[PDB]
Amino acid sequence: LSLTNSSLMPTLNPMIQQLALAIAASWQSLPLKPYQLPEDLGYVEGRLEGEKLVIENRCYQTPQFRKMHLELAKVGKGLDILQCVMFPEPLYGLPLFGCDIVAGPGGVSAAIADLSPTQSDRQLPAAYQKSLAELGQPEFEQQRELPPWGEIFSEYCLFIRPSNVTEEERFVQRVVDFLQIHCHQSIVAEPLSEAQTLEHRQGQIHYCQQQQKNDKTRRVLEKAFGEAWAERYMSQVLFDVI
Ligand SMILES: C=CC1=C(C)/C(=C/c2[nH]c(/C=C3N=C(/C=C4\NC(=O)C(C)=C4C=C)C(C)=C\3CCC(=O)O)c(CCC(=O)O)c2C)NC1=O
Repeated sequence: LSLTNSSLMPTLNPMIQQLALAIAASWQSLPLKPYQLPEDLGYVEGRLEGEKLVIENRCYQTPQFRKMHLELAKVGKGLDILQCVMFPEPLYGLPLFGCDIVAGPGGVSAAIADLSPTQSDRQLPAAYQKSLAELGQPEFEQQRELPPWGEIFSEYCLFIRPSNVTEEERFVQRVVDFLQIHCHQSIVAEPLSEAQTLEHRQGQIHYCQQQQKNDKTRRVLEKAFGEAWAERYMSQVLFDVI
C-alpha cells in the first residue's frame, strides 16, 4: 500500500494518483493480510495488434473484508485507470465500496464511486443511510447516467465527468468520506444470522454478475489480451462469484 514501489503511479492522471493515495491511506492501519489473486497475480502486461495494457494489482483481506482490490492500469500513453472494490465478508453485512476512474490526455472521462447494497431490499443499512445523507447532495456539472447493469449501485452512486479541478477534488473528498463511513461501520458491525449471511452473499454474487456485463472494461482487456483472457480476468480476478 506504499505506492512508493509502483511503476505506474508517477505517470498516472493526478486525480487517479490522489485517489490511490486516499484508498491506500484508508487501508494502511487495518489488520491486513495479503490476498492471493489467481496465479498470485501482481503486475501484468499484454499487447496484441494495438496498444499495450499494463496493470498493477494489489489485494488484501481483513476479517470484515473478504477481498480488498486496488488496480492501477495504463493503455499505451492515452488511457489511465484506477479500479477498487472492497468485497465484504457477508457475515458482517457491509455494503460494497467500489470506485472506477478512467482518464485520457484531455482529463478524467469517468469517475464512479459507490457504497453498493447487498440487502435483498436493495437498500443500504440504516446507519449508512443516515451518515450518507448528512454529507449533503454534491453538485457536479456533468452527470452521466448509469447503464442498465448499473441497477446494482445505490442512490448515492457518483458517476460524472469532472468539469474542473474543484470537481476533481470534490469527488476525491466524497470518496474519502465514503471510506471513513465504511471503515467506521465495519468496527460497529456484528456477525449476522445464517439467513442474513446468505442474503448478503446473494447480493454480492449479483453485484459481481452485473459488473461482468460492463463491455467498456471488457473491450479494453480484449484488445490487449483477447477474449479468453478477458473472460478469465473479469470472472476470476475482478468480479469473482463466491
Ligand atoms: C482493468 C480494469 C478496468 C478497465 C479496463 C476499465 C475500463 C473502463 N471502464 C469504463 C466505464 C465504467 N466503469 C464503471 C464502473 C465500475 N467499473 C468497476 O470495475 C467498478 C468497481 C465500477 C463501479 C464502482 C461504469 C458504471 C462505467 C460506465 C460504463 C458505460 O458507460 O457503459 C470505461 C469507459 C470510460 C468512459 O466512458 O469515460 C473504460 C475504458 N475499468 C476498469 O476498472
